[PDB]
Amino acid sequence: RQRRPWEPPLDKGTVPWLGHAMAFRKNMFEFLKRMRTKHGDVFTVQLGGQYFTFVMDPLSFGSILKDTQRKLDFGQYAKKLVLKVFGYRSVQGDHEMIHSASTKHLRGDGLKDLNETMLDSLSFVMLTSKGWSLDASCWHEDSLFRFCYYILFTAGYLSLFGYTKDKEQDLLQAGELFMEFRKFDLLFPRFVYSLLWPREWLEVGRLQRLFHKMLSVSHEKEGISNWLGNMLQFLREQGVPSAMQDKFNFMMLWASQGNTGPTSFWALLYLLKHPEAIRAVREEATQLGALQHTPVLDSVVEETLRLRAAPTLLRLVHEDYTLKMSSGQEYLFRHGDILALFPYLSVHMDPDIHPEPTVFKYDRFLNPNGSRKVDFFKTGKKIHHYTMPWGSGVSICPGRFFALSEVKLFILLMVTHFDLELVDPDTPLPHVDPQRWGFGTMQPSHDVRFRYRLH
Ligand code: HEM
Ligand SMILES: Clc1ccc([C@@H](Cn2ccnc2)OCc2ccsc2Cl)c(Cl)c1
Ligand SMILES: [K+]
Repeated sequence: RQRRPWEPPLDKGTVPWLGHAMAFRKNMFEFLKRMRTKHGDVFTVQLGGQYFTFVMDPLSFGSILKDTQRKLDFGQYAKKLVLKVFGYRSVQGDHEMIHSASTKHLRGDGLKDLNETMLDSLSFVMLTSKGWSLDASCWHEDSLFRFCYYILFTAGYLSLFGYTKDKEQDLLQAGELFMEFRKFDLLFPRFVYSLLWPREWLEVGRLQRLFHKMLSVSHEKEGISNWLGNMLQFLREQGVPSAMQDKFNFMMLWASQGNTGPTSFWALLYLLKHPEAIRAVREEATQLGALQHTPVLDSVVEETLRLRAAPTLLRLVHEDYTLKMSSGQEYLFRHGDILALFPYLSVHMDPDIHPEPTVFKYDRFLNPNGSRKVDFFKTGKKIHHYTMPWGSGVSICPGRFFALSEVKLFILLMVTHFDLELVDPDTPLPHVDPQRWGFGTMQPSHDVRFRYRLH
């Protein structure tokens, strides 16, 4: 590839025939930081087979996301990724099925019917696996990350993929599945990057075949979410075999449980590390369908996602795309190239939009009167895209409302019915594990111990 004057700069790396794959996969966040300062806001690099063009100017996010014409497509790239990782082969129309099923059953009425079960399942799991002793004041030490993740995963799994007659048995396997899910989740970025030791490729194979069987469409379950059954109806109706339906189910299990848990971890952890904040939500909590009446919690969860939701927004260009920068410069993107945004660096951590951006400020999105603050600026200019945990366009997360009910209910239940303390409130928060930069909600570099007991 030879660059044309009208294209953005093309950086081939100091050592050519190697590129930036090594520095990119190691710490994507730091790699893009260096590139922004070196080439400015728009630059192109080769990763894997593809050529990627990054746009770091938040002001230009406007036209790109409102793809007025038909030029950018998220699904053409995503289907390649899920094929490698889950072996699911996209069929004509499944992209629209998912969104229809989601708008219909993960929003409005579908969502409240579902939220009622999620609450039921989250209460049952907390109580049953709580841990007990003959002494009623006994503290119980656990690991906060594994704790939150196991809770959201079990309740999420049972609310979506169905429960059975024996509700204790459900929990037991749900926990057994969790352990194996966590093993798959941990290898996932390196799987996407093919940076696995030969033994690890086998583990990913075993985990695949394992979930395929547990979630198999032949396997007695009652009351599965309308979201899932609606989607399998489409698949069976288009002649999708059952084996491929099993691969579909595993992909949706990972999609629906992959971030909700880790996001709960950071929120509760930020709340424990800021007495100011945990009291505001506890008090809001004390005083059914009240999830829409928690402005304080709402802002605690936006701020958490601002600090720990670091996805990449990828679009394949299938017709030559022309981007005009606020500056006054035009840039041409070739069809076949991957358009990429990293709103974490461009938006979340921009000090002009969010002063002291690396600081958890539970009230960051609250107006002095407690109303919702939706007015943010970069040097006088209004930024409609001030937080971007879900993305935008026709590919914005169709489960973001469920995820939010999921996380909000967990927090409320925890801060209400439990005494919480960090084993070591003096040590610094774990930093993001850099190997997952760009894949959704970040995960801690190391777990933190915490103790809990009832009131
Ligand atoms: C904190 C939790 C979550 C976060 C941070 C998150 C974030 C995201 C992001 C950034 C995207 C890509 C947006 C884009 O490319 O424009 C996405 C897409 C998607 N999300 Fe989520 N998500 C979460 C939870 C969930 C849940 C619970 C589900 C299902 C129940 C789900 C299902 C999906 C699906 C199927 C897509 C595919 C995009 C498409 O429809 O083309 N996500 N999510
Ligand atoms: Cl089926 C599916 C739907 C969305 C995704 C999101 C992550 N996610 C998962 C669940 N909710 C959000 O992918 C973002 C992303 C990061 C690097 S490449 C790439 Cl795509 C995936 Cl991985 C599979
Ligand atoms: K898809």
